[PDB]
Amino acid sequence: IAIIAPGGYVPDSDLQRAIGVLKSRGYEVFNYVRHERFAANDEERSRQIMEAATNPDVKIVIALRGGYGTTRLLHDLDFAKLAKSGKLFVGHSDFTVFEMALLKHGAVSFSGPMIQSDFTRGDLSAFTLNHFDETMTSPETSVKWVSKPDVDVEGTLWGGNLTMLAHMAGTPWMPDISGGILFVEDIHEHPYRVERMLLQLDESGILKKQKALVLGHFSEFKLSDYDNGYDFNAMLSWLRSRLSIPVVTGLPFGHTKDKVTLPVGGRAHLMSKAGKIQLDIGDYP
Amino acid sequence: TGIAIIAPGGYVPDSDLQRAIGVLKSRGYEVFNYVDKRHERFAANDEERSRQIMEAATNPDVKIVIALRGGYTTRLLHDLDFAKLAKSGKLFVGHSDFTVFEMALLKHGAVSFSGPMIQSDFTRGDLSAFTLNHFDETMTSPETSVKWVSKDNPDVDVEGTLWGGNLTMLAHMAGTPWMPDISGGILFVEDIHEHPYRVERMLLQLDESGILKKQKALVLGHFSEFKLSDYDNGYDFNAMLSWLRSRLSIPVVTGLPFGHTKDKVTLPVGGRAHLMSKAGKIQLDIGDYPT
Repeated sequence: IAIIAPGGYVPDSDLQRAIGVLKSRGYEVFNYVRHERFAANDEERSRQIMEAATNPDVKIVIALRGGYGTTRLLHDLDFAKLAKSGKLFVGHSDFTVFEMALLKHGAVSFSGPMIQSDFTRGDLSAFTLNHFDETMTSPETSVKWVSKPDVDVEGTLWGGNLTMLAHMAGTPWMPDISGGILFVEDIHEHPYRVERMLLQLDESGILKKQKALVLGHFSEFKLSDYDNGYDFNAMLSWLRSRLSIPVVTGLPFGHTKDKVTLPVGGRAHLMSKAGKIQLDIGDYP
Repeated sequence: TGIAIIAPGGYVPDSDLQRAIGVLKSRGYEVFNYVDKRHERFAANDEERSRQIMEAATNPDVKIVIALRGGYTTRLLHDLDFAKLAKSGKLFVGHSDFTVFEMALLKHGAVSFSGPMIQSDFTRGDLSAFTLNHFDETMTSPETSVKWVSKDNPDVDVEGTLWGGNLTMLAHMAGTPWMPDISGGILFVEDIHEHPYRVERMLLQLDESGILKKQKALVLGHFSEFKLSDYDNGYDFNAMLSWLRSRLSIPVVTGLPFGHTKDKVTLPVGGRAHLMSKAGKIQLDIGDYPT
C-alpha cells in the first residue's frame, strides 16, 4: 500500500492517525508525502507517483486528497509505464482524471476510498473499508442495492466524478469507451448543474455510445423557492426522456461515508429486475 | 431601433421586467416583449422557449434581441435552427448562460454581442451609465474601442476574431459540435462565484482540448466574488495567473472590464478585434460586425 499525493494538503497529524488504521487492518504502508494548496510542486507531485509505481514492495496506490491538482500531473507523467506497472490505483473526486488517462492507456483502476476522509475520520465505516479489501483480494464483486426500467446490459465499466468527467470532455485524456456502463458521482452541486454537465457528455456524443447510465451518490444540494418544483426528480424525468440509454439510480458510491470500490476498466454486468439492482464486475487487477 | 425580449433560461418577476421596458423606452427604443407557460425553474418549456426565439427572429420590426436571464439555452440547442438565425439578421445580446447561444451562432457564422441583459442591467435601480452607453454605442457605431489599466501584462499587438464569454459555458462547450473553430482569434473569458482553482481547471480543459493553442491571445475579464482561505497558503488569482502564463504558449492579458459587474462593455462576438498592450496601457479596437 502506497500513499501518494496528487495535489492535496492534509493535516499532518491526521495522516499519521490514518497510518495506524491501515496497519491495524494488515497492510504494509509506504508514504511518499508543500506548495500552496498542494502537497508539493507539480514536478515533485509528478515524481512521487512515478517512484511509487517503481517500488517492488508496492501493490496498492491510494491517493491522499481529491481536491485539485491531478490535471496538472498529466504531461509530466508516463501513463504507458503506469499501465505496465501492475499497480492498483484507487481514489475518487479529483483523482478521477488520473484514472481516465490510465483507462485511456488500457489500464484498469479502482474508484473507491481515499486517505483524506475514509481513513482519517474517527467515524470509520465498516461498509467502506470491508468493501475495499474485498475488491483488492477477490476476483469478482457484486453491488446490489434497493432502487425506487428493466436493464440487463454488459460492457466495460467506467466513470467517476461528474465534474471531472465534464472536465475531460474534448481532451485527449478521455477514454473512448465503446458500449460501456457509465457511473457518476458528485457533491455540493445543483440538479441543473448536474444536468448541465451530463448534457456536455451527451452533446459530445459519449452517452449515445454507451449502453447504460448509472447514477451514484449526488450529495448535499441547496434548493430554493425559485426552483418552483425543479429538483433531482424533475431532472431525472427530463433526462430519461432526452437520453436514449437507460438511466438507473441508487449506486452506493460518492462523497459519502458508505461507498464501494468500483473497478474502472473491468467487465461489468448491470441488472435491473424488480427494484433489485445488481452490478457484477469481473476481470480486474 | 426595435428590440425583442426573450427568456432563454430562467424567469424574471413581472414587476422588474415592466421597469426594464420603461428604461428601454426612456432611451428611445421600440420594445417587443415575447416573454409570457411558465415551466418550473424556466420561464417556459423547452419547446415554448424555442418557439419564442424563432418568432422574434422573424419580426421585421425587430433589430436587436436581448435575453432575459442567464441562469440556465443548452436544453434547446437542437430545437433551434441556427442556420435560420444566422440569416435572420438580428443582433443578439446577452451573457452568462447566453454564451451557449452565442457560440452556436458563431459556429454558423453569425456575429453576436456579449453584453448586458434584462436581468440586472435594466431592472436595477442603480443603473450604470457606463454599461448602457457602451451598449447603445456598439449598436449604433461601426467601431468600438475599449481602454483599461492593468499592471504586469505583456506587451502584445495581435489582431484576430474576437470570441468567448462565460468561462463555465465555454468549458461546457468542450468536445461538443457547438464549439466554434476559431483559428488565430482573441479569446476572452469571465466568471463569478469561482475560486481561482476552478478558473484554472476550466482553463486547462480549454488548453487540453487544444482551443488555447490556436488563438493569438487570451483576455481575462472580471472574475469577482471569491472566497479564499488560509488553506490556500498563498494561492490566489496572481499565483494562478503566473502558473497559467508559464503553461500557456499564448500571451494572457488581464483587466478586461467585462463580467457580471455593474459596469460592463458590449463585446461583438465574432468581430475583428485589435488587441494592444503597452506596459499597463491596454487598448482593444473592435470592428467588422453588423450595426
